[PDB]
Amino acid sequence: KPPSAIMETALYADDLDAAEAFYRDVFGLEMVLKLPGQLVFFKCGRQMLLLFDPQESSRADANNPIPRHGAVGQGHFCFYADDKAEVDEWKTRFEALEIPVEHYHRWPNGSYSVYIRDPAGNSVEVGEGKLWGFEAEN
Amino acid sequence: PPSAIMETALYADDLDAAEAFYRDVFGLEMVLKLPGQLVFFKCGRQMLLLFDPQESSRADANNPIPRHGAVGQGHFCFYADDKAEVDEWKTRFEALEIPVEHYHRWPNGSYSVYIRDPAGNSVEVGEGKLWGFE
Ligand SMILES: [Co+2]
Repeated sequence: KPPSAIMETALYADDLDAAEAFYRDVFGLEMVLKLPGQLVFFKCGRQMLLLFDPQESSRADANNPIPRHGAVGQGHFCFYADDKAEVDEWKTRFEALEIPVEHYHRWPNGSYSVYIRDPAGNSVEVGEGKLWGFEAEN
Repeated sequence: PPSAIMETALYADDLDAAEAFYRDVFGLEMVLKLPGQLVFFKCGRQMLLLFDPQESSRADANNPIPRHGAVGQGHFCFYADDKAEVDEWKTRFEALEIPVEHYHRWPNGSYSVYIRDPAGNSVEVGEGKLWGFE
């Protein structure tokens, strides 16, 4: 029996406030945990989007047994969309916010994706489940 | 808001060692593979994307897809029904002689296990009780 799902996705942002506002507003994500200058954790359906300041998640506290991590550079992750329409709605919401649409892509099977950057430069995508054969929610 | 997260990306220099790991240790189904470039696995309704950071960053060719690539140790977590499932994987890591970096009991009585994939990424397996997911 392999794992049934991915519960947490980690991204790193040196400016946590700019990242906290980006996801809170652009995507309306619920914020669950927040420790100033350290991290901001959002919930998305049954998954968690974890944003860490790479410098702190990297720091070794003697009483914190939690394994350390931290990456440098531009990350990537994709939000799920139910169809081209949801993808289109998101693309429009980005235009309405002055957020550049780095890319809009139609895949061989005819599915779509939209691409943007969060304040840290991470590649944030929105794609319909069709990209990987995930039947619509139902 | 988006109803879910579909893709999670990790980086690794040695893709074959990374593929072996996620395929044999976790039994994830491979969906896409481009030699020396990337390997994508399916996990439930999600996708774990493995990239060679150098190959994702490199200036195009005419790859319209945005560039990315991070160097360092990343992190992500697999979902587990309860403690029994967290424990099964813990036992499985030991059977595979993979060192268990950390076994943790959270304040609400939730459990997680931590190990490292070949690239150094912090790979976790925690129960949904952790964030209140029924
Ligand atoms: Co993509």
